[PDB]
This record gives sequence, structure tokens and C-alpha cells, in this order.
Amino acid sequence: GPDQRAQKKGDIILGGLFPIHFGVAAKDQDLKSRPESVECIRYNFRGFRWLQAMIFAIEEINSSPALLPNLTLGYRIFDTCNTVSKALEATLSFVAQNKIDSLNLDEFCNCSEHIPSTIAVVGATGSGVSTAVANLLGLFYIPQVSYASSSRLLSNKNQFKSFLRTIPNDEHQATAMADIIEYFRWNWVGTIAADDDYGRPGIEKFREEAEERDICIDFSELISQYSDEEEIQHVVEVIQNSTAKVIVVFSSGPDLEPLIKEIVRRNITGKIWLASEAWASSSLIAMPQYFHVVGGTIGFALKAGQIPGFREFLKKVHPRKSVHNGFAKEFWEETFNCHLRPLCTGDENISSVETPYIDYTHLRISYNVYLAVYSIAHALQDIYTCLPGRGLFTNGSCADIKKVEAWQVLKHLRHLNFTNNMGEQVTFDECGDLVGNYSIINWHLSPEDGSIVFKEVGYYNVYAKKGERLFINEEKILWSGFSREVPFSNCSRDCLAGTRKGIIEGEPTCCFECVECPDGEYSDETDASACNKCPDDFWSNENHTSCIAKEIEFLSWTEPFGIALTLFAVLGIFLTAFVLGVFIKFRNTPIVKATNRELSYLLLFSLLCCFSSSLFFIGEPQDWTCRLRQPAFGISFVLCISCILVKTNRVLLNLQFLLVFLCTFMQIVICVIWLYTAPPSSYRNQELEDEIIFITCHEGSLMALGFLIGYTCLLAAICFFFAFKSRKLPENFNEAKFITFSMLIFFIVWISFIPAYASTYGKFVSAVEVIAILAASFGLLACIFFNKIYIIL
Amino acid sequence: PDQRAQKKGDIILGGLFPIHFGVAAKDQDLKSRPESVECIRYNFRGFRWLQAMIFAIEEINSSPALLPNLTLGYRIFDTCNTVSKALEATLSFVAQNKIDSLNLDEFCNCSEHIPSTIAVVGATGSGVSTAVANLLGLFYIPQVSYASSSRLLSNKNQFKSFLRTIPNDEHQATAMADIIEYFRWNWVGTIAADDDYGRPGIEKFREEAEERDICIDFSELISQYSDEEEIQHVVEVIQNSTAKVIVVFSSGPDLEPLIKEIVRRNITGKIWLASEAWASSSLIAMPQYFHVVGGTIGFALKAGQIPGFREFLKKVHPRKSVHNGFAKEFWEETFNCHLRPLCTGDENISSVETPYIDYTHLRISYNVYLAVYSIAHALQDIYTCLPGRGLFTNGSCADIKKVEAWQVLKHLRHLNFTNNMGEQVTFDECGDLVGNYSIINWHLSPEDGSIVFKEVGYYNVYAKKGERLFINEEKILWSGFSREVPFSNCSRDCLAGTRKGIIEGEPTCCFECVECPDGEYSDETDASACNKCPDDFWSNENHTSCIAKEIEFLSWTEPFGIALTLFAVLGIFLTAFVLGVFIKFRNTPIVKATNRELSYLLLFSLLCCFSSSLFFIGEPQDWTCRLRQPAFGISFVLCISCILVKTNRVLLNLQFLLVFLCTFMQIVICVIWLYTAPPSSYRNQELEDEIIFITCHEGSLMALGFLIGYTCLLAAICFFFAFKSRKLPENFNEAKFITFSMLIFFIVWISFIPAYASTYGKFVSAVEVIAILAASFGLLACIFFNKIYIIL
Ligand SMILES: CC(C)(Cc1ccc2ccccc2c1)NC[C@@H](O)COc1cccc(Cl)c1C#N
Ligand SMILES: CC(C)(Cc1ccc2ccccc2c1)NC[C@@H](O)COc1cccc(Cl)c1C#N
Repeated sequence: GPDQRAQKKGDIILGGLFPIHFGVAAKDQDLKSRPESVECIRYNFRGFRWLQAMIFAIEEINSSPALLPNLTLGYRIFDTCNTVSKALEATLSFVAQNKIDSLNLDEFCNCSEHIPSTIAVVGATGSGVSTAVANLLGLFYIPQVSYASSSRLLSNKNQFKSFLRTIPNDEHQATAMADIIEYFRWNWVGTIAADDDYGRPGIEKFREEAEERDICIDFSELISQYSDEEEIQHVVEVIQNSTAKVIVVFSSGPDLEPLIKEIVRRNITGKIWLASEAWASSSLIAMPQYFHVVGGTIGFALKAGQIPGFREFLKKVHPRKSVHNGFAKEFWEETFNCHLRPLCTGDENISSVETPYIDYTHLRISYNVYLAVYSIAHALQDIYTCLPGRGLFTNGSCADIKKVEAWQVLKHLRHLNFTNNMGEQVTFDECGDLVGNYSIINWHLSPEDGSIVFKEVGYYNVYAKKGERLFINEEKILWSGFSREVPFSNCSRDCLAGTRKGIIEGEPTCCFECVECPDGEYSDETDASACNKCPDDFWSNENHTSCIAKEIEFLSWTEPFGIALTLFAVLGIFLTAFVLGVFIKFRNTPIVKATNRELSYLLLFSLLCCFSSSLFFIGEPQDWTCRLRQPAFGISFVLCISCILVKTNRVLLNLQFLLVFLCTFMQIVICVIWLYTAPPSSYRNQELEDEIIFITCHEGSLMALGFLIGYTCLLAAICFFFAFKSRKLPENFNEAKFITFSMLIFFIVWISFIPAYASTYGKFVSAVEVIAILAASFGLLACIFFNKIYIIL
Repeated sequence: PDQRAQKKGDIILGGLFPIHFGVAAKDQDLKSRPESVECIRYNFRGFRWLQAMIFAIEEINSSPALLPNLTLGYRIFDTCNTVSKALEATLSFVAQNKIDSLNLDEFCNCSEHIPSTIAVVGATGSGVSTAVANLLGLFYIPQVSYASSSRLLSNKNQFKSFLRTIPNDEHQATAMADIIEYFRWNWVGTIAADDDYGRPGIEKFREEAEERDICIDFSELISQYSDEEEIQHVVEVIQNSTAKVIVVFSSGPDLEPLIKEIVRRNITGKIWLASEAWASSSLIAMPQYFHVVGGTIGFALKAGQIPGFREFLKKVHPRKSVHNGFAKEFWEETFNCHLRPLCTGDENISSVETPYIDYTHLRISYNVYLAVYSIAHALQDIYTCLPGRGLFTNGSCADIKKVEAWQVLKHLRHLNFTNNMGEQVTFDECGDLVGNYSIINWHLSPEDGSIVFKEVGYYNVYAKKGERLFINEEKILWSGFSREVPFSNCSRDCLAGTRKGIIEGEPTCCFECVECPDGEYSDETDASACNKCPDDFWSNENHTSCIAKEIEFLSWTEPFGIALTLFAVLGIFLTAFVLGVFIKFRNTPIVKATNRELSYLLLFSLLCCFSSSLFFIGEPQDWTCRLRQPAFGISFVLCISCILVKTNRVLLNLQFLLVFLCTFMQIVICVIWLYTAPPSSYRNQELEDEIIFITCHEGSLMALGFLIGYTCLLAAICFFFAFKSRKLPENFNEAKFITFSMLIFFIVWISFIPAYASTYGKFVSAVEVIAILAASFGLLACIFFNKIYIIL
């Protein structure tokens, strides 16, 4: 197959596929010549590290007497070259003998089995590469234990029949990222994904999970190492134009480094980085000089494994010692820039030169290679101890450990369950997937150099139930580089009491607009979807803090206008009592004998009842009070006006007393008949002003109250007209002139109150009316009596 | 598999066709030895296609102009629609090249018993063909598929030898979108198969729909494994839509349960978009079911031209077939016996009707024929190649006996030839063909009653977008026997007069018709908003346009106007009668009794008052509204002052000067305030939307109150001066009539003020006049009438 290979032949052969070259040189064949295979022109240090890890694991299983004794494990490692075709060719190389045996018309070669039967293949890294290799291998039922290919597409086992892997699936990684976002109560986070089969499925699963967990995705940008600098700067700009301070990065370190450089140039030190496993264990991004730019990064990393003497084994790389692996020779030349360019001697010191794969603090992928190799070796050991009555096949059938076939190793690897050298339990299911415990780490400085120290800040345990898989000690984690405070990640602040969240079209539900509740609608609890409207009995303050009270409004005994009205009423009652006492004392004085004694007594009584009816419209209104406040005025003042009228009728020239009685009787019958027809009541009219409520009175019929007020006005007009005819004539101590003057006062008041009844309607209606009915009373009882007092005291 | 279709020749062609349609219904638990299992459901049409390939090979052999004296061999493997089976066959094809390429494997010392195959025909499974090309692309061995059509197969970062003889599904989806767009429909429901054919097609159709504003109601997936509940849900969502045009992108077996369910529920009359998969399938198209699903339009491949193909099909025989083992199986399953009862194999299939024998068109077989002839033409291109002249580096090309696949691939990627019918066929470097899709609609034949597929148009890819599709709509019979294009918009176009408003919850193509508000007009059908009329006009009930709002003010010609004109002319007649009586008599005793000049002034003021009544008439003007109130003031104050100076001298040339002084003070106040704030005319629209009123507004309301109060006060003074003096007779008892006339004036004022208030409306300019005239009609009557009564 490929010219470069690592081959050693023993009794058992394991497939080998790792990318030792960093990149294949892209090339399009002109088709004018015979087929040409594209070639890699780069070199990968970590791929060589993983290859060395596989070789050391195989050698250590060979040396260990307890595991697989009396056996030799050979290897055939072919560089992936990051190419599907190269891996397919290498896989073909692996399957030579069983393919020849299983293909008709090829048995005629009479082959002597020149290729030992490869049992299983370690690799490969490329996910689609792994898919194709599994497609080809499942035809022969030869197991493939991948170490770096992780994708939910690899979980489809209708095309795969021998697929197994030793790397956590991307579904778990995306779900763990979603769990990290959900745990810290964030909903506004940016997402960046790699433009490959590793980042795109991850971000798709992340979005699908965020749909369930009510998590929003501000932006979904794809970056790589081939993206233009303009694209990277555009990503940086939309990051700055983003409210989210938490950025979930699901990509590789090489894919992220240009963006990291651009952000470092622009000094954005407020973004929280969620790190995928690919770039959480890379030294291309972990730059302490850049730490303050990207400090506080949270990431998933594989726990360090136990590989004794791995660094010493790496120091044993030598083109002379290593003859079964040619790749090392290449790694030699690039270190010294010689080609045996000057000639290499093969003895130059290498301990004083550092390359990325030599330096490590923890092992993540080499550990996966080690575990996969040991899983294969443990299946081989289960075959080694197989007995006629032991094994996973019926009839208790086993196979020779020296002639082991892959169609038996496949069953052993599917039902395998053992313990690691550290003590970790390793098992497999019907899916054949191995998922480990991701370690959640943050970035810290060192108080001696300042180097980035990966402090374990939590663990994600896949063996636990979902909802408890994540554990994070928030105390250790730094935020914004070194600060100790959970950063705020929401599209909008939580609307406090008095502000509701209003759904806004064109934005996801996580981003809400806070809206002030209308007055009269209360929001007691913070973060309420709507504003609860207060009951009509009360009303809401602007703070909307649990609406408490409202404003009742009506005339009261205690208030400035109320005090003035009370004083005026008591003065009027005092004058009325003065007149009554003067009348009581004198019985046969000439001036009293001049007018009719009974009629004057009736007039005084009607004036008293009028002053009382003035007081009758006071205090908080009641149904009967509003039912009678107008009839009281009507009847009382009509009685008084009719008494004055019958004085004037006899003046002009016991009929007069009966006339007063008949008039007041007709009015009172009308009043009671209409009162039974439609009684006035009291209404608590809220719809006048929201803040203040008025409890007023409403009549049975407006026109019928107009009838009574017009009746009183008409009787007053008749009295005034009669006195006006008699104004000049002096009779009964010139009573007629005072009658005219008093009727003038009453008619003036009746004209005057109505503009004040209308203009200053407000609350003071119940006020103004009284200050009318009293004052008009204060007129009459004064005038028609004052003169008679002035001479008789 | 253990059965193969192999014939040996100088050149070997690869064959991958599904002889069986199903797959093994059991996957082992691997508790026993693991081994491949066999597909269990046969496919007659796959064997038919294999026979078509064999017939094409035989035709090439018989033709003396294409590859003479060169036998074309074949190695055809049954697919089972299985990925691994095709992978094993591909391995079989690439044995020698791989072994030579493999290191430490050439020690097998193979004599190269079977030469490497140059090209592979097949396969049907698109996902299968994916891995097939993945493996073949390693060695650059051309693979010309015939039934695998998918845009996912158009990738060229992995497919490096892939070619196909079936047009890409992108063209099919775009053509479906073009059918929807051409017939002007926006609401269509889409059903797709749960496989590698329906799903990419519906995805591409959805992608194309956004560009062409096509809207998709529902996207449902159906398959042969779907329960009856799923199919019934699909039927319900079909019935729950206004769309009669159904975009169906599915295979026949997947669609058949849905077809049976719809036939059961009797939904008569619909439009179906038929994919190539079910363009003419006998599992769907049946004469009995025509009335249920009549009016179907679908895409099909062009009819092929393969003479003798039916004869070769009639020539199949298990004893006469030595290079095709599967034919034996074809003889068994048809007759339900093995070569249960046994058969010798001496039967005949010509007289027995089976789906294999029956056919009316050639779509897949034509693709197989075209692929085989394309490979043959590439071989002939190698045949004509020279070592110093060719399409290669330095003209290097090996002998025809030493044919290599990579030489075949270069010729195939640049092929441009003509068919037996003469049609031009060319390929590209994308592995795609540029074939044309014909459009077929279902018609009944009154000769038999069978369904006849009439070619109603074509979708040609040799033209740019917007012109590729060509349909003769006249031929098409719609749902049932209807000749009218069915309606398939989301909702009817909002008629001019009502607007279309956006609603969220359904695609923006679907709109809500809302009646335009009054004051805004909709002059165009389908407008997102209602155009507001200019404030000079107002919209009619139909809201079609706004042509007339209303013009409102007192006019000479109207019932109240006629009454007012009659009353005014009567008043002017009485005034002229008084004036003439005054003119005639000069020294009569009654005129000498009162001051002659003062009475003349009173008559003049009454005339000016009647004129001022007329002054508030017709359409208002700036100066007219500027003076209509001062005119009343000045004139009636002059009259009232003349009566007042009569009364003042009665009670006991000062009186005339007093009138002049009073009217002068009023007129100076009037002019000073008139220069301060002139009244004008306002065309108040905000009183009622339909009708606009042109009224007058003063400079200051309180200032007009001043003048009216001045007039009322002078009237009160006159009434008082004549009130107590009512009894005293002087100057023919003038005082009594003075009191009576002042009463009339005051009554009229208190009478029109509530009339001015209540019936405001239009009749303000009416009511005021019927006041100012009637009050005038009072005074000029009273203070004069008595004097006429005795003197005539
Ligand atoms: C009639 C009166 C004003 C009582 C009253 C008091 C003192 C007086 C003193 C001197 C002479 C007459 C007097 C009359 N009470 C009427 C009010 O309650 C009720 O009226 C209304 C009630 C409802 C709606 C309206 Cl729009 C009105 C009025 N307008
Ligand atoms: C004062 C007058 C009514 C003229 C007039 C006519 C005839 C008369 C006959 C006898 C005695 C007085 C008379 C007065 N013109 C007033 C009207 O234009 C304008 O007033 C208003 C204008 C605007 C708004 C209001 Cl709310 C009012 C009133 N209110």
C-alpha cells in the first residue's frame, strides 16, 4: 500500500490508522495520464505520539506475563494522510487473505497465506473516513475500534456491523454544554462551530437541546483555519455586537487560533468561553500572555491516564533502534534539517530539543489508544482462556489462540467488561460505544511563573441519570479572567414588580420587553407575564406595589368648607331660635296681633323646617337621604313661600290658612305619588375619575324634580309680583316693601346657585347646594322678620 | 452471492442490478458463525433491466462497426439493495488491479485468471452507490449508474469516477417548482417518501419554493411501514387544506397504501404532482381508480428506442441460458415450482401474462442501454486512439487488447454522441446528464377505456430559468373531466375595496382580507393598505373611490330657505310701506307729534336691521363673517337707542345727539376690536366625517358677548323706562306699545338662545336669522302699527 508504513510481523496483527502527516496536498488529476495518488506533504506530532502510544501498549502487553502469554502481537500501521482513499487502501491491505478466501475466482491464485489475518483496526480520526472503513470492514465482520472518530452519524448501525469506539459521542458533549448553560441560569449565549463533521453535528445537537431547555442562540458562526481574515474580523465584530458574554465554542484549536489572535488584538476581556474537548487540550490556544484576554474559560478535557514510562519511551525514538516503524526517521530529519540539505548522523542528541508531542501534563488521546488496544488485548485473552463450554458462541465453540479469527473477536469485544490499570471500569453495549467521564476545567494563573493551570472545577458523569450528570463547584471558577462573580447572561433584565414582560415579534421568547403596568393594574410579584388589574374597590400606585387604597369623596362635618357651612348653619339656627323665643314671649303685643298669629307661627315653623332641610343634605349620602333631600326642600320652602303668599293675598284684597294647607297638600301628594313611582337613590359613580370615587345621589326622574323646583320658583314669582304691586303701599308696618326685598333675595339666590351648581361641579355640588339653600333661608327669615325685631326687640 | 451472471470476453463490463426487491427479514444475534444472509423478495423488473443490459451487449457484438471481433464480457451480481453485497461485488471487480497494487500480496503469484473490469453499470441504491464509488474511486474505475439520482451523489470530493444516466433530482424538484409557479398557485401540500429519493427531492423543492414565493402547507413522510393511523392523518391534513394540488415525491410501494386509503374515502378530484418513480406505475395507475385520482400530471423520461427487446425477453429459458443463473430463479418463482410440486422447466412465458412481460414504455431499460453504449463508445474512442495522437499526455494510449479503466474514464467524461433516434447526449465533469423530462397527463380513451399518457409538455435544461418549462395547457384534463384550471391560492384575492393584511401563524403568502375604513380608499385590487383620501372628499360605501364629501350651508333654494326668503321679503315690504307713508305725509298731526327726524332715524335703523338679517345669508366669506355680528349690533342698537331717547323725553336737540353718541361709542368699540381681532370663516371638518360645515368664528367670544349684552342692556333700559310709564298715555298712547314691543324683543332673545343652543347642527345660520328677522318683525310692527291703524 502506502510507501510509508510501520510494520512488524508476529502471530497476531492489529490494524493501524493514525494521521502522522498533518495535511494532504490537494491535487486534481488531469485524467490525461494513469491514476496518481495525492500525497500528504506535512507532519503531525500528535499522530506520531499516538502511534508511539500504540506501539508501547503492544510491547507492554507482550512483556506482561499475565495478559496474553506465549504470544507475539504484530502491527501494521498506515498513515491516515487525512484522506478517505488512503484509509480505504490501507483497509484493503488489511483484508487481503480473508477477502481472497471470501471472493470467488480469487481462490485460483492458490495463495499460501502471505498476510497474517488482521483481527481489528485502531482508527481512524476522520469521521467520514471511519464511516467508509466501517462500510468496507463490516462486509468481513472484522471489528474496528476507533479512537478519535465521534459523531451521531456513526451511531447508525444499519450500515455498520463491526463498529466500536473509545471516544465520547458528540451527543453527550453537546448535551453537557447545554447542561452547563442551563445550570448557571443563562439563556443568551453565542455559539461558534467548526466547519466540519465534528463541529456541525455538535452545534445542531446543541440547538436541538436548547429548544427543549429554553436556551437561545444569538449567532451561529462557522470558522476554520481557511476562513478569510475579513471573516474572522466579522465574527469578532458580531461578538462585540452581542449582549451574550458566554460563547460556546465547538471546534478545534487550529480552527480557533485566528479568531483568538484577532480578539487578542482587540482586547475583549469579558467573554466567557465554553471549550470543546478538541481545543480544551491544545497548547496552540493556551497562551498565558493571552490569559487576561480569554481568562475564565470552561472546558471539557479527558482525565489523565496511567501510561508508565511513556516519556522515557518517547526519548527512545531512534532511526537505528526503530526499524519496524519508518515514520520516526522522517521526524528525525525535520528536527535537524538534514537529509541522508546536509546528511544526518543518527546520533544527534534529542533530549535538548522540545516538540509539542514530547511535552505534556496529561494524556487524553494517547489514553484512548491505550484503552482501545487493551480492550482488543482483553478480548484476545478471553479467547486465550476459552474452553469447550466457555465463550459467547453456542455449543461452547472456541478457536485456537494462534489462529484466532476476527469473526470471533467481534463477539468478544461486544460483550466486554473489565477494569483499567487505574481501576476504571470499562464496558460496552449493543451500540459498542465507550463514553467516559469528561472533566470540566477552568483556567488559572500560577503564583510562580503565571502559567495557565487547568484546575478541575467539575465533572460530568455519563453513568448518572440526566439532570444529575453535571457537578460544578462554582467557588473555584474564575470569571472575567480573575474576578469572582457569575457573569450576567440574559437578553434582558428581569422585569421588577410594576413591570411585565411583553412578547415582542421577531425575537425569541427569552428576550422580552419590560412594560409599565397601567395605573389601576398591579404587579406585586416580580417577573409576571401580564399586569393583574386591581379590584374596583381600590386603586394602584405608580409603583404598582399591591394596590392598597382609593379616594372616597363627599362633604364631611370636618373640613374647611364644612367648618364654614357648620358655622353658618348654627348662626341661622340661632337666629331662628331667637325669633321663636321672641314669638313665644309676646302673646298680645300689637305687632303680632297685626298679622295673623297662627299664620306667622306657621311661617316660623316652615322657616325652621327649611333650615333643617338645609342640614338634611349633609354627611355621607344614604338611600333614604338621597330619596328625600329634594322633597324636604320642596315641601318646606313651598310651605314658607305659600305662607308669605297668603299674607300678600289678604294684604291686597279662615281662607289663607286653608289655602296654604291646600297648596302644601297638593305638592305633598304629588311628591309621594312620584316618590312611589321612582324613588331617588345613591350611586357610587366610579366613572368620573379613576383615582377618586364620588358617592352622589340620583333622582327617580330629572324632569319631576324640575317640576318641584319650578313649583317653588313659580310660587316665589307670584309672591314677588304681588308685593311688587303692593311695594308702594304701606300696610302692617310697611311689610310689603320687606316682602319685595326678601323675594328679591330668594330669586337672586335661585339664579345665582345654578351657575355655581354647574361650573364647580366637582365634589362641591353637595356643598354648593347647601350654601344656597341655607343662604336663601338666611335671607327670608332675616328680612320678613328683621324689621319687626328692630322696633320690638 | 452464489449466483452470478458471467460471460467471458476480451473486455469485461461490471453489472450491479437488484434481481430481488426485498432484503432478508432476519439479522443474526451473532451467537453462531456470522455470515451474509440473502434477500427474500424477488424483483422481476430488475431481471428485466439485466436482460436489457445483456441485449445491449449482444447488439454491440452483432454490429460490425462498433468493436469488431471483440467480445464484450460481463460480470453481473445481484444487489439485494444491499450495501455490503455491492461492496463484495466491487471487490470482485477490482481483484487484479488491487492485488498488483497491494504490497506483500503479489506473492500469491496469481496468473491474472480474470482480467480487471473496466466499468460498472449500477446500482439502483443511491446510498449503496455512494460506498461503491468510494471504493471504486480509489482505483479510478468508472462507474455509470442508471437508477441512482441524488444531489448528495453529485459531490466530487469523494466521487472521482462517478457518472450516471438518470437526471439529477435537483432538476426534478426545480421543474416541480416551475410547474407550480407557471400555473400561478401558491398553496400546495407536499408528501415525500421516507427514503433517499423522496426526502432530498422535497428538500430541494422547499429550497426552490422560497425563491419563487411558493408556499408549502404540510410536509408529510409516508412509507410502506407506516401504520394506517399515519396514512389517515395524512388524508385528514389533505382534506383540511384548500389546496387541490398535491406535490407527491415518493416511490410506488410507499405511496400505494395512501392511494388505497384515499380511494376508500372517495376524495373525487385533485391535482397530483407525479414523480418519475410513480409516473406510470401499475401499482398506482389503474383504470378502475381513474375517477378517484383523475387529472394527474407527472414527470417521465423520454421513450426509448430498443428494437428486438421484447423478442429477447420472450427468448428467456433456463435451459437456453448459460451465462445468467438468475434466469433459472426467474423461471421458478413465476411458476411456484423448483427445477411443493416440481417442474422440468419446459414451460413458456410468452402465453402467460406477468409484469415482466408486460410493458408500455422503456425508462430504466433505456438508461441501461444508454450507459452500455456510452461505455462502448469510450472503448471505440480508445480504439481510434494513436500512440502519437490522442487526448492524453504525449498521445499515450495502450492497445485495445490492454484496455485500462482510467483511459475509459477520460473518454467518458468528454463524450458527445448521438442516439439511434439521433438525440444528442453529452456528459460533464460533474457526473451529471442533461436529459429532458417529458410531462404526462392521464386521459381516458373512448375506444377501450384505458388510461392513455399524453405528452403535454417538456422541461428542457438547454434553456435558462423561466423558459425551461413548456406546457400546452389546452390538452390537459383537470380533476375529473374539468377543462378549467382549479383554484389553489391560499385565499381569494381581496377585491378592490378591501385590503389584504398580514397575519402571523401562516406563511406571508396567505393574507386576510379586511374591509377598508371609511375615509381610506382602495383603488387597486390586492393592496396591503387602504389609500387615504385627501380631506376634500370622502370614501363611498364600496370604498372604490372618494368623489364627493358634502357641502353644507344655508342657501336661497331650500325649504327653510324659501320660508326665510318669504319672511324677509314680507318684512321688507312692510318697511317700504312705512317708508312710503312717511314720505307722503309731511305735516300730519301724528308725525308732528313725535320728532320727525327721530322717527326718520328709527325707520332707517329698522331698514338697516332687516338688511343685517339678510346679511347673514349664503355661503360665508371672510368679510361676511367679519361683519355679520357687528351689523346686528350697530343697527339694532341704533334702533333701540332711538326708542330709548323717545322714552327719555317722554318721561321728563339732546335726544338725536344722544343716539349719535351711543351709536358712535359702540362703533368705535367695534372698529377698535375689529382691528384687534377680525372674525373669519373656518371650514370645520371635525364635526362629522361625511359632512363638512363652513361656519364663522369671531376674534373673541367675550367681545361678541359685549355687543350682544350692550344691545340687551339698552333694550332693558327702554323696557324699564316704558314699564312703570305703561299707564300714562302720551303721543297716542305710544308708551304702551313701546312696552309691548320691548317685551316682544326680549321674548325673542330668550327664545332663540335655547334654539341656538339645542338645534346647533347646520341650522345655526338658519335659526339666528329667523330670530334677528322676527325680532325686527316685532319692533317695526308695533312701534309703527298703531300709528298706521288710524292714519293708514
Ligand atoms: C333642585 C336642587 C338644586 C335643590 C335646591 C337647593 C337650594 C335652592 C335654593 C334656592 C332655590 C332653589 C333651590 C333648589 N337639586 C338639584 C340637583 O340635585 C339635581 O339636578 C340634576 C341632576 C342630574 C343631572 C342634572 Cl344635569 C341636574 C341638573 N341641573
Ligand atoms: C350674538 C348672535 C346670536 C347675534 C344675534 C342675532 C339676533 C338677535 C336677536 C335678538 C337679540 C340678540 C340677537 C343676537 N351671534 C352669536 C353666534 O354667532 C356665536 O356664538 C358662539 C360662538 C362660538 C361658540 C359658542 Cl358656544 C357661541 C355661543 N353661544
